[PDB]
Amino acid sequence: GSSGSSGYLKLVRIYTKPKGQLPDYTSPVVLPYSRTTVEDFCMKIHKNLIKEFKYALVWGLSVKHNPQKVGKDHTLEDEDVIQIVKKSGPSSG
Repeated sequence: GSSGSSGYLKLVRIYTKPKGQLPDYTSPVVLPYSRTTVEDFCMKIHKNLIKEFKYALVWGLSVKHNPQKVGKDHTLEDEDVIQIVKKSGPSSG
């Protein structure tokens, strides 16, 4: 009944791909299944990343044809690589 204790709470790992650099495969991010989404990861790195986050390139079964452009409403899966890109333009102050 009244849920609350641990149980079917799975954990999915996401391999971030920092532009220019290679995607870390030893220091991935373990996100709670219950909550799995691009907008969910952006937070892990920064609480104001989603503001710059333009799109993400998922690489794996999650998508049929990769790389594939995804938004913040996209669902992340275990053992998946995501390349967080930051908008490119003139920023005032």
